[PDB]
Amino acid sequence: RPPEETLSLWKGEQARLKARVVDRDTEAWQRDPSFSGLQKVGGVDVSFVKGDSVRACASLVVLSYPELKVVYEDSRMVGLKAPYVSGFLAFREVPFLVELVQRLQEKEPDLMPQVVLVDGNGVLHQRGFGVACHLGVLTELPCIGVAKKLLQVDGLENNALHKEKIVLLQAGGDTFPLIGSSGTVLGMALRSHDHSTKPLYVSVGHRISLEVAVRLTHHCCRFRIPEPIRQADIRSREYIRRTL
Ligand SMILES: [Mn+2]
Ligand SMILES: [Mn+2]
Repeated sequence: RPPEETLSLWKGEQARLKARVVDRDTEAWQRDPSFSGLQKVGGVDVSFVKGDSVRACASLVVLSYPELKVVYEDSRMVGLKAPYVSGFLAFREVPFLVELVQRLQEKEPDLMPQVVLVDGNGVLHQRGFGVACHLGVLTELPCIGVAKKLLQVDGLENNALHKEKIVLLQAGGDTFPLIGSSGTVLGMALRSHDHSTKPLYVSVGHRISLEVAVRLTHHCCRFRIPEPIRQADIRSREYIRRTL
């Protein structure tokens, strides 16, 4: 676990970049009732090795929309430089994802995604600047944060009341808002699939509104996990498994 000097630097870096986050729609396809004009959706993930604190595999996929077929994949082995500390996930993962986006620009610039689904939160975060905001600000791409568990910040808890609301979600697309103690909506719990009970936690990363982000996340869900994140997850784990 890092020294305080490193944590301060990281908090200071998060506060500096937070000023560049845009939490409204800035792309024409976002204001369209069926997202007409959206053709390419990105997904990123990093997989790790059970006995290894140094090596990891980072993946970027691009999928066509709305067919959700993989049209681009880049999976590469990387050397970790920071351990996992909750609230500082970007400093473990985002440097490698930025490089993957730069590599896409050099190899297949016409397949640059119009929005990236990130495994982890955006503005639903201890300091309002999670890994999905961090990636968005560093690449300037629109980003959505999709987390598989609830980050307990600003009075949010996975308590008895919270689980009552999860029971109330009955079908894919059903949602309920995640309200901070300041009264502000930090994200949405989303039941992504008809045949899944555990919701997703969706928040704004960059250059997108929450309502658009929730609706797009739902439209990418063949299973519980949205297909761009699901394919990056499957492919980066396969790469590690085959070289292990
Ligand atoms: Mn991940
Ligand atoms: Mn994963």
